[PDB]
Amino acid sequence: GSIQTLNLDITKVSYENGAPMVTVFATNEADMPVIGLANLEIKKALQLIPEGATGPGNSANWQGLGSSKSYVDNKNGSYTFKFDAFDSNKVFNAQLTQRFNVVSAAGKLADGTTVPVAEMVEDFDGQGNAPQYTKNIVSHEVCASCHVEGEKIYHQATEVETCISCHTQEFADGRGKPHVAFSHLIHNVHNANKAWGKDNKIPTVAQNIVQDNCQVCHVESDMLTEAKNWSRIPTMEVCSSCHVDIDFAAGKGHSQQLDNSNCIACHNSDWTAELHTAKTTATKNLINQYGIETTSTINTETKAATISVQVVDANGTAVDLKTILPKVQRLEIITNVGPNNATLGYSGKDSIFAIKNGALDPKATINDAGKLVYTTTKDLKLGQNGKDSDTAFSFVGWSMCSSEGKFVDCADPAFDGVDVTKYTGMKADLAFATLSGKAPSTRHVDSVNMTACANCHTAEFEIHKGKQHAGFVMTEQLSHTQDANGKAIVGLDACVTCHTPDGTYSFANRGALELKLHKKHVEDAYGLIGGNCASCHSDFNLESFKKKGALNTAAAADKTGLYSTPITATCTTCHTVGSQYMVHTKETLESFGAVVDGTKDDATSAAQSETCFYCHTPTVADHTKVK
Ligand code: HEC
Ligand code: HEC
Ligand code: HEC
Ligand code: HEC
Ligand code: HEC
Ligand code: HEC
Ligand code: HEC
Ligand code: HEC
Ligand code: HEC
Ligand code: HEC
Ligand SMILES: [Ca+2]
Ligand SMILES: [Ca+2]
Ligand SMILES: [Ca+2]
Ligand SMILES: [Ca+2]
Ligand SMILES: [Ca+2]
Repeated sequence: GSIQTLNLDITKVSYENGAPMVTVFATNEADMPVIGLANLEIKKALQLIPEGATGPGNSANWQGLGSSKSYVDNKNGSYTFKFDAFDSNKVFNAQLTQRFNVVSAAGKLADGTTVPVAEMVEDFDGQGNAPQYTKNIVSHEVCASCHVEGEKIYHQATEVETCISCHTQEFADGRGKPHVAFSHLIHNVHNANKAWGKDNKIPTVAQNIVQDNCQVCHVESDMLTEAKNWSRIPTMEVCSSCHVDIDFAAGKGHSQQLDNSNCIACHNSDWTAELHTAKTTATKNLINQYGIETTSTINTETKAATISVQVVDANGTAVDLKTILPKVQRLEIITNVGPNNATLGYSGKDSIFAIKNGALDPKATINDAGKLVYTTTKDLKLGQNGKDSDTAFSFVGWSMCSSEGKFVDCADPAFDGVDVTKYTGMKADLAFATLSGKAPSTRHVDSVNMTACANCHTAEFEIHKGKQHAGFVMTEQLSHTQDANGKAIVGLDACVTCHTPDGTYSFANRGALELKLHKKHVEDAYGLIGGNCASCHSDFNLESFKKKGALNTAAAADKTGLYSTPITATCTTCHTVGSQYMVHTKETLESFGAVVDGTKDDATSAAQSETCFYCHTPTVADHTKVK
């Protein structure tokens, strides 16, 4: 017995007896009543002191009225709370909006049915009718873009409204700690200008992900009538969470301000909203000014691929590349072979910077039709490794020089790409070609896609922008299939051009794409992801292992490559053999057909000999499932 989702509604609030009597209705994912909840609670009862009541320009705030774990299970899905000690500070005011924060802890019903955590708030007027005014600024869904939904965020609770209901202005005042008011704390813990906590944690990682982008949490919504408060209510308490060097009382770094009465007179909402979003808006506008459309063909006699790139404008209209060439900062073409199991490796891939800082490489030209044309020079080895190897696949990344939201000429031929404020990575593309002339093979893209990456990195993620690459922006330009609803899938299959079964530049980095995203995020994003495979995966494509060969998993002492059979390679990125994270010894893994950090020849010969999926039946919901 398992409940997938526990829904909670406050269906009745009655003050006929003084202390409100509060009824909660609980249903499962099929809208059936849930009877026997043992850990239901009113975590907080609050009422809303309105905007400006504590002083001109001051925020609305939640005043505390108590809590209750005293309830009767009415045996029909409803539960009725009473308060043994309502409003112990005697501040109740029926003219104020009243809020109740209700939580149900994860656990089991008596019959043993598992029940997940549930949290909610609901607002009322002082007689239990609908409220007359609210403080609805954000909703819990924004946090779930980056923090695993249903798991605690730092501590105490899983939904932001529960945090807000405890981390109130009253709470902070009572502790003498302004910074623990939630509207200060929330920005503090994602911004690196000052540390937080007794251990003085500098939020370097949070800063690098959030980048002070107000729109990842402050989102327009008809559901949230105070959503524009992030620009409409400037206060020293909130604005100082990132602006940590101003002393408004002493007038250092800013004119003296003794209260919040005049902030809005100067910091008008238009300005605050615009200035904090200007650069991401400008960059997004530049990215969407141009596109590219790429084709590739194989010469059947020379077996080389010729890649042709058509620049287009925002409407899809052709743009002769000669007209914008002086502003093209880089354009790179990387070609590998065998999209389901790349065959050329990292050293054997074809790659060129066809353009650098306005200059065409001698190996690339612009034809009379205005297209860039380049022909591969490395041995593509087409058709030498089975049918999949009939297909070459080419990844095109490019960037354009830019300053303050405008494209500009690349005036410096030697510009090294380190200063990312001087250029914009643009929409990348992917082109297939076959030696036979038959339709190309393509890699599966049905298990991970860019929408998941964009939840944390935004859709404008300029992947690898810097000294080494132009920056790959991933979009429907390189989509070649749709999901069951007809939405174009933006895959990461182009990344395999470099993230090959042989690894990347070193054999020691688990560079194969099947390994690399796991390695980076289990090492550096575990606080956000943990074992939550759904953070990237809609499914696992276990059938894809039948198209895989050996995967590079280590470097030998002499720096040559060591390889594993592909399921073992994929699981061991997070489950290192010989570590506390892997119960199977090397010997046992070999008894299941695996090769573990052996030669490419041995791992290749044994690549379809692994018996792991006889026992293991992983799903995204539970990847640990075994028979
Ligand atoms: C992606 C753009 C995020 C959004 C949206 C939210 N959070 Fe966040 N948060 C993010 C990162 C990358 C980090 C650093 C993690 C690390 O391991 O260093 C954080 C950190 C926090 C913290 C600090 C404590 C911690 O768990 O590390 C808190 C308290 C926190 N985040 C809360 C939080 C809330 C309530 C959000 C919705 C309003 C929210 N975050 C959104 C990334 C992102
Ligand atoms: C009361 C029922 C709480 C709930 C709900 C939430 N938090 Fe909390 N938090 C609470 C206390 C008593 C404290 C210690 C405050 C102090 O005096 O130092 C905290 C502290 C934090 C912090 C540390 C802030 C800092 O040191 O600057 C963070 C980052 C934090 N809490 C986050 C947080 C989140 C994200 C919550 C909702 C998921 C949340 N808290 C709820 C009490 C309560
Ligand atoms: C998620 C990690 C956030 C980011 C990024 C930014 N804000 Fe935020 N803000 C967030 C929360 C959860 C809250 C509390 C809402 C509540 O109901 O209490 C806030 C609050 C503010 C406020 C206070 C508004 C008020 O009525 O007093 C302001 C002025 C504000 N936030 C501004 C702001 C700006 C300018 C940001 C980008 C630079 C920004 N926030 C980012 C969550 C997050
Ligand atoms: C962290 C999430 C922030 C919060 C909260 C607030 N601001 Fe901010 N501010 C932040 C950044 C990253 C920047 C630089 C933006 C850029 O692209 O250059 C700013 C900048 C300003 C400025 C202009 C700079 C100056 O020297 O004056 C102003 C006037 C400003 N911010 C005001 C402001 C107000 C009024 C805030 C509370 C509503 C506020 N900031 C919060 C980051 C963050
Ligand atoms: C008019 C007399 C103002 C009053 C009243 C308030 N602010 Fe201000 N502020 C004002 C200016 C002209 C600037 C510089 C703008 C620029 O782009 O250079 C600022 C700056 C700030 C900042 C940013 C600080 C920084 O990043 O260096 C913040 C966060 C800020 N101001 C907040 C703020 C608050 C909270 C106010 C009321 C207490 C307030 N300002 C009043 C002009 C004026
Ligand atoms: C939130 C749960 C994330 C998901 C979903 C994705 N990524 Fe991620 N990524 C995340 C964090 C916290 C970090 C560490 C950042 C730091 O400052 O240490 C990363 C790191 C990367 C990087 C490194 C480059 C960088 O800009 O930091 C890359 C190239 C990267 N992530 C790619 C990526 C891909 C392709 C994703 C979809 C499969 C993806 N990320 C999802 C957080 C999260
Ligand atoms: C060759 C031109 C590459 C392309 C195309 C892609 N990546 Fe890459 N990546 C490349 C190298 C040489 C390295 C360093 C060595 C290593 O294997 O770690 C990387 C690294 C990463 C990482 C690790 C974190 C980091 O260094 O940024 C990640 C998460 C990563 N690469 C992801 C990634 C994605 C999602 C790609 C397609 C959009 C992609 N890379 C393409 C070289 C090349
Ligand atoms: C984003 C940071 C990821 C998280 C979190 C997890 N996985 Fe993943 N996985 C990711 C990528 C980019 C790929 C490569 C896709 C490709 O084209 O090669 C994979 C691949 C797998 C596979 C192979 C089968 C497939 O669907 O392609 C497996 C079996 C797999 N991943 C398992 C897995 C598990 C069990 C995770 C939770 C512990 C998990 N992944 C998280 C990206 C990310
Ligand atoms: C990182 C992206 C992982 C990948 C790839 C795989 N697993 Fe995993 N696994 C991961 C975590 C973070 C955890 C939880 C560890 C904890 O104690 O919290 C697990 C756990 C398991 C388990 C259960 C633990 C045990 O001792 O058996 C199993 C059975 C398991 N994982 C299997 C498994 C398989 C078969 C994988 C390849 C298909 C695989 N995991 C990949 C993280 C990651
Ligand atoms: C049945 C005889 C199995 C075979 C065949 C394979 N595995 Fe297994 N595995 C099995 C069990 C009973 C467990 C423990 C489950 C638990 O919840 O305790 C595991 C565990 C793993 C793990 C997690 C290890 C850990 O977290 O310490 C991994 C990563 C794993 N197994 C991988 C794996 C591989 C790669 C296999 C084929 C070579 C394989 N298993 C086969 C049972 C069985
Ligand atoms: Ca209701
Ligand atoms: Ca909820
Ligand atoms: Ca901080
Ligand atoms: Ca295309
Ligand atoms: Ca077999």
